[PDB]
Amino acid sequence: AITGIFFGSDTGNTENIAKMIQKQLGKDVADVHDIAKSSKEDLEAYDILLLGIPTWYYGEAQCDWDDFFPTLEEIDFNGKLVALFGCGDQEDYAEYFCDALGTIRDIIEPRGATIVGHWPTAGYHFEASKGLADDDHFVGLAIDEDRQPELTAERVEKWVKQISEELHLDEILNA
Amino acid sequence: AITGIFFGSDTGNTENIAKMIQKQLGKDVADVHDIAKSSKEDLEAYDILLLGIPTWYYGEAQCDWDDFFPTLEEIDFNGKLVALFGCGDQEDYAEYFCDALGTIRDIIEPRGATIVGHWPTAGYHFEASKGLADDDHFVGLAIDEDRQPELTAERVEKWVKQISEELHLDEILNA
Ligand SMILES: Cc1cc2nc3c(=O)[nH]c(=O)nc-3n(C[C@H](O)[C@H](O)[C@H](O)COP(=O)(O)O)c2cc1C
Ligand SMILES: Cc1cc2nc3c(=O)[nH]c(=O)nc-3n(C[C@H](O)[C@H](O)[C@H](O)COP(=O)(O)O)c2cc1C
Ligand SMILES: [Ca+2]
Ligand SMILES: [Ca+2]
Ligand SMILES: [Ca+2]
Ligand SMILES: [Ca+2]
Ligand SMILES: [Cl-]
Ligand SMILES: [Cl-]
Ligand code: NA
Ligand code: NA
Ligand code: NA
Ligand code: NA
Repeated sequence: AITGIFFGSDTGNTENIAKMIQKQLGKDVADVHDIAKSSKEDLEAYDILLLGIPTWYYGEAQCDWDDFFPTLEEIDFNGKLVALFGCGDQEDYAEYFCDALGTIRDIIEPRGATIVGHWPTAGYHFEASKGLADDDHFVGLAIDEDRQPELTAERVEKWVKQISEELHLDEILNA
Repeated sequence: AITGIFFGSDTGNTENIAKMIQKQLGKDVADVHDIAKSSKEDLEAYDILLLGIPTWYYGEAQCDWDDFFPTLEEIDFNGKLVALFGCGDQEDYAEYFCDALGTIRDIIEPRGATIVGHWPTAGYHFEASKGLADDDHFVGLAIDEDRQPELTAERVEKWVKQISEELHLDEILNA
């Protein structure tokens, strides 16, 4: 498949988003992988990567992703298209809201990743986040199953539609 | 007092150890501070520091210490003597046992700290630790209240006695 979805998850929320995204892109278009069982080679096997990472323990990367970080740093993302997604709690962790999105961005961006999927901070109620691209945009899709679960369906659909356009899955696959 | 004990604690175990140490050394020899309520100056004020830090979320520094790290990195430890102590769970986190001891050591040692208080790994059963000083010594006192609470009383007493000798408290005060 042209797209490789790699995720990390402790309670299943980001695991579910990864599967919602694949279901929307079609399993023929996207492969789903748990970073916990993944290799450096798995990521290098795709030129379009969708990385899902929730934030835990006050601004930390999900443990499995944290374990993989030294390996991710060895990869060259120059020539690769990457979109980011992850979950967080904007009420209990208002000052660490989806920080991991910025942490992983800090790894793949300097290494060449062409990132697509920036998402507006509008509609969210948080105080601080390391996962911002600019003043009013997260660097990727921020999902909150604890405080705004009612908005997940709508959020995933538009973001997937959005990144398909930015990735041009229309042309790459058939045009 | 000449000795400043700075601890960070989530469930109070490291706080407990900090108080045992102060009590054994005597309040007139050591002060106790919670890192979450301390400033850069609070630490700089001492030439003998005992830093207590438990390891959480798979090898991560206790959240308050983690928040303080940037500040800790801008402290000159040249001329200061330091001892490290902390808690961990060697069974549920055998691959990350007391990793935070190594993490804080990695910050202070390059910044000139003279570390005392290395502790033998004998009697502990874990798979990996970033808190090692060498093959068979942790860089500081490792306490396990979850799996080896029956060893805590003696471990602390012996370690306090050890660093007292290493620090030369018998002389430093009036000899
Ligand atoms: C102990 C704990 C700490 C958390 N820390 C953070 C945090 O620092 N920042 C954040 O945005 N959300 C935080 N969260 C919320 C989680 O990221 C959220 O529940 C998410 O949906 C988990 O995704 P997962 O199932 O993929 O692991 C934390 C959750 C718990 C229970
Ligand atoms: C969810 C969780 C994660 C933990 N992660 C680690 C770890 O990575 N390494 C370790 O040695 N101990 C780990 N522990 C054990 C704690 O460090 C230990 O219980 C310690 O006594 C807590 O000290 P505190 O009370 O000062 O915060 C963890 C405990 C829990 C509940
Ligand atoms: Ca943190
Ligand atoms: Ca609501
Ligand atoms: Ca970790
Ligand atoms: Ca006890
Ligand atoms: Cl992190
Ligand atoms: Cl850390
Ligand atoms: Na694999
Ligand atoms: Na491929
Ligand atoms: Na951190
Ligand atoms: Na880490």
